[PDB]
Amino acid sequence: MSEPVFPTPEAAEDAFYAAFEARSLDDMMAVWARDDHVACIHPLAAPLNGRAAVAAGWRSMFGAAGRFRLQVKAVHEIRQADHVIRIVDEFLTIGDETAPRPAILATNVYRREADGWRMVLHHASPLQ
Amino acid sequence: EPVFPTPEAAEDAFYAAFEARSLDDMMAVWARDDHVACIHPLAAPLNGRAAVAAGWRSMFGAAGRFRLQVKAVHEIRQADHVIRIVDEFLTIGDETAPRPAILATNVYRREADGWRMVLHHASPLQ
Repeated sequence: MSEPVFPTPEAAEDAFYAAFEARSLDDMMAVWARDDHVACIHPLAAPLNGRAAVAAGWRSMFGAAGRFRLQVKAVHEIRQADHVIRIVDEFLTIGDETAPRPAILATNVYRREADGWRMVLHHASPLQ
Repeated sequence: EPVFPTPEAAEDAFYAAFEARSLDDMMAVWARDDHVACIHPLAAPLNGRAAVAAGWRSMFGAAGRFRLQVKAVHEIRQADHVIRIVDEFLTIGDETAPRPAILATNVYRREADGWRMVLHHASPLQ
């Protein structure tokens, strides 16, 4: 019944990464806008367009990934009243390793709504 | 100072500048403030107008000549920001077919008199 409301773009991003590390599909999809034009690009992939595609992509990644840890560092932000873009480095430590793999870059775009913020786009890419 | 009435007009100008390797025309498409960033394939981001301009100068200066074809794959339209995701097909020299597609996210912001690019994020496709 209850759906979360994120008061700021930072809260949406915090929720996004928490859902990512927990591999929680319900929590993840609560961060995304209830709009069928959302889009999600995973590293080296073509975009997943609309809620069903985005949801299938997270489901597939969460289901196959096994256990990992995630640490994130912000690199830059472009802030407007209606949309906020946050560019971040994603550091994944996989399975039984204790130092992280090379950073993955991500552009995350948050859109304001009357009562809070939601994600409309995630574009991840590797760094040479 | 050129004004672009739609995000599509700004994109057309972006790609014409890109193919012509014209830094002056390219920078005419970007917002005239530091609220901008640009990520070239496999690169870390360039933040602010000066860095973005240095990036395009560096890309245009190193690239040599190429032909460009673009195909729109997705759009997210809102009142003050529009996001276009496109496949970019570069053909280098006498090569028959184009190289594998580069995927790009472009974000346009609405200003008082037109639209301007605030972000370009390009990545390779497996």
